[PDB]
Amino acid sequence: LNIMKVANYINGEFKEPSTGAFQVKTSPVDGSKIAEVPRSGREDAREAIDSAFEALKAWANIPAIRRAEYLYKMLEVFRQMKEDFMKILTVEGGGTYRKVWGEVVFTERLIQNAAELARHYQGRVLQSDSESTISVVFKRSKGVVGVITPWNYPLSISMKKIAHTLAVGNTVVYKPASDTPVTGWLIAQMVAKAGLPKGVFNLVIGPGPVVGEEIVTHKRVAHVTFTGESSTGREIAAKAAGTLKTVTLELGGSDPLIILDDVDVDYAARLAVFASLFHQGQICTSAKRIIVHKAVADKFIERYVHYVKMLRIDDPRKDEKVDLGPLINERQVALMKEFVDDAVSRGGRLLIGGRSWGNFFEPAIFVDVDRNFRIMREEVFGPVRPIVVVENDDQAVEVANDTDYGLSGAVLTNNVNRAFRIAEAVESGMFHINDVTFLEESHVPFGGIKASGVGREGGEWSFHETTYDRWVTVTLRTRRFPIPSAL
Amino acid sequence: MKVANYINGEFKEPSTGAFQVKTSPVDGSKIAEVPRSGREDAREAIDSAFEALKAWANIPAIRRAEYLYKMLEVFRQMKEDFMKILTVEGGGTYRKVWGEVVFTERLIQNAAELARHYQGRVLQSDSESTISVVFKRSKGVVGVITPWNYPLSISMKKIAHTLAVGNTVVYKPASDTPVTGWLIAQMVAKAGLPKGVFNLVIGPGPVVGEEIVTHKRVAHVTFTGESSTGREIAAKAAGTLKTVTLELGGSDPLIILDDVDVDYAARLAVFASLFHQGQICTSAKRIIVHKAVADKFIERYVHYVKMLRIDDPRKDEKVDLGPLINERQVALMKEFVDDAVSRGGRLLIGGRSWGNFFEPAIFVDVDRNFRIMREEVFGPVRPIVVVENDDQAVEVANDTDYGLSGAVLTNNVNRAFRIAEAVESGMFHINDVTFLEESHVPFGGIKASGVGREGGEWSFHETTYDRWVTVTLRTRRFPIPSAL
Amino acid sequence: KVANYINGEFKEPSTGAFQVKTSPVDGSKIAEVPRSGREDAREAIDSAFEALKAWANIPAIRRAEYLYKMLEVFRQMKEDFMKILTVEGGGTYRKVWGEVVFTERLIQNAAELARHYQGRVLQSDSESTISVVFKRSKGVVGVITPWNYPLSISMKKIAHTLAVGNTVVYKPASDTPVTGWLIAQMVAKAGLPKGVFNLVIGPGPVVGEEIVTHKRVAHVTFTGESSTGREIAAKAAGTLKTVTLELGGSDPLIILDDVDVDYAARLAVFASLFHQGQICTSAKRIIVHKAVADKFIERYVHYVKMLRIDDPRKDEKVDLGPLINERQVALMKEFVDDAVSRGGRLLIGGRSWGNFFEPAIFVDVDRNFRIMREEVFGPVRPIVVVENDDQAVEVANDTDYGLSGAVLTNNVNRAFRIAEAVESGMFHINDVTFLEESHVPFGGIKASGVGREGGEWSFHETTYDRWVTVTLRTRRFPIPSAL
Amino acid sequence: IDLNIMKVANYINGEFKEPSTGAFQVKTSPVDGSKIAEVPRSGREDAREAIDSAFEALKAWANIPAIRRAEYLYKMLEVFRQMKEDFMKILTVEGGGTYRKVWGEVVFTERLIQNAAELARHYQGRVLQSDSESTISVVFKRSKGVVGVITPWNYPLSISMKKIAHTLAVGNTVVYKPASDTPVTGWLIAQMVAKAGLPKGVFNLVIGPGPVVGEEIVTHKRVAHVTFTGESSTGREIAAKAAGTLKTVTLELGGSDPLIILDDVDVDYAARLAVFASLFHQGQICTSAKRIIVHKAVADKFIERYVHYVKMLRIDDPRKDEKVDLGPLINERQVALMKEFVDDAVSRGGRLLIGGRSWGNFFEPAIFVDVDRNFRIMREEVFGPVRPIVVVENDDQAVEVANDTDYGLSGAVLTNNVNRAFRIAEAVESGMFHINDVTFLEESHVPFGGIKASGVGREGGEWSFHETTYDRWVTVTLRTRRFPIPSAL
Repeated sequence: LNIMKVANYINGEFKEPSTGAFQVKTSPVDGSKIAEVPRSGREDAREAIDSAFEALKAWANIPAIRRAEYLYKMLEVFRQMKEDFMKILTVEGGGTYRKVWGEVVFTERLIQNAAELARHYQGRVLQSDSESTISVVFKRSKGVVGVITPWNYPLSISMKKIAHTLAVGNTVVYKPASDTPVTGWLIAQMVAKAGLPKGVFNLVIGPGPVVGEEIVTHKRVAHVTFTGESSTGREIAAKAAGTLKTVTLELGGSDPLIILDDVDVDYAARLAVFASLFHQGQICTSAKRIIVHKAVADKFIERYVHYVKMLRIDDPRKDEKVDLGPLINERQVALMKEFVDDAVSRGGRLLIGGRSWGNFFEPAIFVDVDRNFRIMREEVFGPVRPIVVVENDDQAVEVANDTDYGLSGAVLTNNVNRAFRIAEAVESGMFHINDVTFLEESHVPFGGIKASGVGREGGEWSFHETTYDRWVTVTLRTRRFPIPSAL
Repeated sequence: MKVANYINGEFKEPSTGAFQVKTSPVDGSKIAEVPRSGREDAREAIDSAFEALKAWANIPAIRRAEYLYKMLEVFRQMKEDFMKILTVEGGGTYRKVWGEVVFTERLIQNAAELARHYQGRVLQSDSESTISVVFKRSKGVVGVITPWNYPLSISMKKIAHTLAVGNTVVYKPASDTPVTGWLIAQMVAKAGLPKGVFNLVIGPGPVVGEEIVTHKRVAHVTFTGESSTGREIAAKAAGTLKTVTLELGGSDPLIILDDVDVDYAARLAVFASLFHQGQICTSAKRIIVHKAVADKFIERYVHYVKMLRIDDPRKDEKVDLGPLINERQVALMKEFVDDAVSRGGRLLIGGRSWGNFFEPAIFVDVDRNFRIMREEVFGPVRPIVVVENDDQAVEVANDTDYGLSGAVLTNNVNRAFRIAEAVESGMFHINDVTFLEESHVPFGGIKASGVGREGGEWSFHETTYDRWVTVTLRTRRFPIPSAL
Repeated sequence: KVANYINGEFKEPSTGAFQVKTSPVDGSKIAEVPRSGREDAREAIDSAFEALKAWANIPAIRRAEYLYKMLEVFRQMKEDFMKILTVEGGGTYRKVWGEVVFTERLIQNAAELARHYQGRVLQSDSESTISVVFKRSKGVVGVITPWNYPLSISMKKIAHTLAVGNTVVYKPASDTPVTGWLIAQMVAKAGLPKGVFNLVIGPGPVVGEEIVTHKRVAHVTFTGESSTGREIAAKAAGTLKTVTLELGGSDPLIILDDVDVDYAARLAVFASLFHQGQICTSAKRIIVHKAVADKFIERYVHYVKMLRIDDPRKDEKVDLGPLINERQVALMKEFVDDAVSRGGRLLIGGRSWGNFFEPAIFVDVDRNFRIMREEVFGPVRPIVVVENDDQAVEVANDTDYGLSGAVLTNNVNRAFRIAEAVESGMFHINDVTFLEESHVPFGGIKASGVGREGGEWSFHETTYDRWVTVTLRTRRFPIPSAL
Repeated sequence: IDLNIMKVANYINGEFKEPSTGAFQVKTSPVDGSKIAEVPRSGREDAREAIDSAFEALKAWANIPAIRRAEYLYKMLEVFRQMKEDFMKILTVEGGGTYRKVWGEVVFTERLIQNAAELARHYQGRVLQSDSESTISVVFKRSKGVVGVITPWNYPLSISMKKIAHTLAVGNTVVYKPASDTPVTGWLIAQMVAKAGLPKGVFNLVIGPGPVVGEEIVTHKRVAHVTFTGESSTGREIAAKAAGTLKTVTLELGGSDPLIILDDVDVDYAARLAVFASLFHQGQICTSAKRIIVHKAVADKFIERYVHYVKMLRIDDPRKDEKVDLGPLINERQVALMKEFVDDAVSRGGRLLIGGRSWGNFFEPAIFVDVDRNFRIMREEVFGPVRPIVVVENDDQAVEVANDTDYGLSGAVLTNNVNRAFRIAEAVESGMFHINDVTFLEESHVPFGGIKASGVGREGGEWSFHETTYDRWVTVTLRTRRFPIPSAL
């Protein structure tokens, strides 16, 4: 960064936006300058899309093993760049050492996963109901894929989409979140060093409503995979319809963490603190609504607050043991203030926390909450967390399902019957028994239901999203036809 | 004859009592009075499906299979009734509606056969002491919106497979084929499916359809119809983040190379391009012949076209072609003929029309600017284009916004596979018709022809979702608070 | 008077030899049945072989149709099958009802799946190459079955094997020939092409051995004793035919201290003693946590005492019929004799008269008891007390067998840890050891056999994969190098 | 490396060591009989020690996450890439392979190891629909246990590594006994595994006689599965011996593959393809084109071109340079057998078009026409460079000759006609089949294997996993119910 300018990566070349316009990226930690970055426009997006389109047929037609080879090369370059990624995830994104280390380790597994699976994505040989007929189904890549990503886990979320989409023979136009441009540029550095053919991967840094919208509305883009807010997702889905492009949407969550009366209460509290407050609660599968059985509610709350008190908030560059960094910007702090203020004025009891300074915001924990609190009705993408007390499992489920979202969820209990009945009844795309709500592996179907979006990503589920089935037959006998009937 | 909605286990009038009269495309005679439903009727059906959903989804698959096998039994008793309505309401010939009914029987059976066998996955976990599996869950209430050309088989493919995996259904048939829809509801009623699991609402697309597409308790919409309609449904669906399956028609190429049995190729081409008056999404709509056999192919093709018998499809079992579905279709076919003549096309045969009947109009001296090369021609007007080699055949084949199916006729294994690979379509057939279709294969298109696949387990993929579930068997330490 | 079914014709053995089958209930005559020999077996095999190409080559939908026809016929024949399963096999009403219901589902399951068995389209590592994998039927399949559940076991094998385009030579157990003949009646009425299914009734060492050793038989699927299975496996090697072997079990039922003890006892009694314990997946070794052992044993014996043993023909509520023959009674006495001599405590049972046997329950057993070391295919059951979960698993696995198994507990961690640790082909949490569905992989590990049967798993056993490629470009070859 | 810093030893429980008895044999080159190395002559004790070492390593290897095992295999891949030249040198001098043959085997071996690593994490079970209420029903995949791996001498590296890598990937442990004519290749494999640091006992190498070490592996009660490639007779004996403990087997037993050539081909190309397919590695390939079947309309021109290219083949010391076409057969016993085949064909009236001479272990390709079905070279697997050409009148005839064999491994047809290609493919009785390519096409992840006398099972990628794992049905029942006994209740 001290020797290179941040730039777009289009058709194998690093370069400025056509207008030359730029923005200054600052750190959420202390407001210091990180870099000037492109402020691209529609012409830049169009150039990337055309580059991706022109590269597509050669990239889709080579054998899978050759695409796997490029991905293994990418993996090798990533391993060399780990420290650079960690550094930027911390200073640009505000992530602690432990968070960004976790993100980089997972990203390494994601890239490897995509490389591993490329050669093995199979179609099907079918039984034909007709005689003398061969009937099979091939897998084909969709084409040019737009990749639009958020700021909270910008590396791992970007690379899950990019690596798997590339593995099955799509080409890519990537637009990172405006708050995390340097992470996207480092990804382009990685891809360039790995030597992928020009145009196969393109980076365009610029405003969502401009560059993103051009990607979503362009006729040469076949598919858009998007992670962000539910409202943005709805807009993208609607704009995508104009050219009938398919979409993958992961739109956040208000995941329930349900704690029953038979748990190890102290472990439950330790687990709950991690699940609800890691990365300052800025995780789509954060445990955003904690739901506790009344028989252990008092000890659980005391214990949860006890460990929350221990959380160390600081400049995440200071050392490896900082627990929480800042939120990404001042808008998030203002929003978390609204959440706290709304809860207090509604009669909610603030057990602990509530202070903020600059972009830093302390955990703010509430009890005595009801369903009309904003922190029960909206995704709270920050460290404000309600605890709800319930009398039985039926109530646990009612509260857990009383949300527009449906991403993940978890139950803690040692009873196999209660665990399975609750897992079945909770309306979520993912569910975890005796673990955190944000469990994620590189090759499992990650995604939600209801307002949390559509589709699944991870391993072959990513492949399902960015390929199509192609039924092909061969008929080995001639036959007579019904018209003209006179014959 | 009076026809009604079927909502929550009950046949009933629309809540406004409004009705309208349906006439035969064959002679204009009255057929039935059918509902003109409104949004309130749609909402009632939707609420009934929603209320029925939990009970229907949570019984074992084998029970839903049992209901589908019942439906199969009832359908078998209603075959002749379905055939008559498909002919008098839809204009189909005996041979056509017989085929549709036989295929429909297979579709219902296929859905029943597969219900118990739709599997999730057990995964390898990257973590110790973790069980990691993926369940299949039904999406919920599914809207089913269908066209008029093959109103029975298209409807039942969607309805039977959607029900099989534990979805409930709100069904709105095309306005030109309401009685077929009503008969479907009769069959379901007699199979005794629980109230609200299946609902029929007959009404205008822009009113009843739009309510289905925009309602927040509908989880998915599967649609077959025009690409323009599909695009608008997709846009409306976005508001509540419901998913869609869209089959939006085609302009399929039929490619004929120089090594064929030319007479056979002509016979095959006539059937593929003009069955059901070409009113088929996978009709062979653009015929592409190699120069070396073109003259002989064209002569033979027109020869067999000339032999086609056009008549009242009620008359006997050997009528080849019936009428088009309405006068709007006839007017559109005239636009296509008008455009082709004005651009220098040579009208080898056909073009005569009377009432809703139309004699297949065949053109040569065609180029890429003709409307019949640029648009889906959902009727009996067909271009034959001559190409000099396989590269050109492929160039012409792909020079379309559509991408549903396609076919190549040749005995050469290399040319067959190379062409199949290069043609941009969701489906492709070597040495057969463009409209090949089986009950359990992935049917659907690319480009403007739509999104998703239907048929057997592919239908299940469309109307279920994956649900990752884990069990962790060991406790561990967490990274925050670090002071711990 | 029953007969063979060979190449579409019901006929008597070549020799005309026959023998008289009697009821295990009272020794009365049931029927005269064939005593077939080698040449009868060879005739059946040749018929199946000649029918094979035409049967394998029709579209799957045609075979499904025949199976749906067989389902129709079976539905009409339910009462006949139930009658014969009771009087020939000694089964109670409730047992043979269960068997007939499951058999209906088995036939249906095979018909449902016939059209849907898929191969794979692969990615090629080479340019211009199409690479796919087809499924092909193995060919003529020998089916050799036991006497305990002669209908459902036979029909699971027969229906699924037919579905994917194999032809069948079927030799039922000598103690249950009439059931096999009724199966042949059903297939004849369903009108399957001649030679596609064949029945030969005769002695295992004669008819069975010819099936197992014949050139034109491609596969044998066998259910019976481990010793017989080992013999069949050895004989099969001569012609390189594949086998499926289901060889019984000594399944553990593990009961932990957090259960509903009364419910566990009720479950245990059903699991361990239904059909007089003559089930491959019977709960044959009951393993109970010390904290609930006293109460469990008390309630278990209480329910055992309530079992009504009688002529199974009398009415629909007889709990237990007789064992299949005198040999079984004699073996059960050997098991009782050994347990007593080693210090076992006989809590109840042991009485026997004719082929009837009152369930003998032992405590104070150790690992050297024959009823802990061998499959006890009858109503003699040990209960073992353990101090903790590690010991429960140790005892559960201390067996040559590995078919099924079960744990009763409400603790999710304990249930899963034990499920993982027990060495068996199948396992069930909070249910009986002998759970079985038509479409699940049924089979064991260790001495319990090889392969899996049920739905598509049956299809895997009696088909093979066939890799086919098409190469669409020419290339240069490395020899001769000078070229 | 140097054949004379070579000692060759067993590899058991993480250590390289001598056989229990100290017994050894001398491995000589087929090229000139030169000494390559003293190698172990192990006995049953060494086999038992290896088996006990694998058994004791099993639980910890099977229980770690698949990703751990994949990591070990990726490490093996890294080490293999460093040893490529060493493997090529030993395949040539020990096995008689030409440069081009051993380069191909080493390239394929690299892909095989990588393939096994790639697939480890992705072998899935199934979640099922239960017919019962309140029941969860799933199927897990579990490794079989200790796996015996017994291999041949013709492609000793790639065949061994296909078996070893995939078997290790899904959590089995391995006892490996290489062919006695290719021990140094097996030792280099153990060196690779050792340098990759796999846990002790997970992989073991025992070098010794098949009827001693091999039979102990096949009969031992703690061995769960044997995967074997060799002669059909050996295979039959192994299958019989394995029955004693009910262990399962994978058997790839050779072939007599048909190469069918129709009248519409490019005849010159068909001849070039046929030469490569029928004679590469001196025809010592299980999927060699061993019976050439040609349509009478192109038979004369095909035979002339085929014999022309055969005559062009350069036979020489494979160590000489990179463009040698054919090396020696593996030993003098193979030359003697090929001589029997030639003599039997001459004596029966066969027309010897070219070749049939031999010197040392080098055998000159012998091509016959005017044969019939009673010729040994039509009735037996001819694992060497003696090849019959049969002329047929039509496709029905082509298929009848192609199927007139006890074997059924692979097959190929050359034609540009799609109907003839597909009809012939469907009709030929083989486990594998290739339209317009060589009979011995092989990829790392496809199901390789035969039918009839050619064996049982499939190896390659997920198909190797199917062979060395079992399905395990597990249920959870979430409701109590009433039971039918005691009925009084």
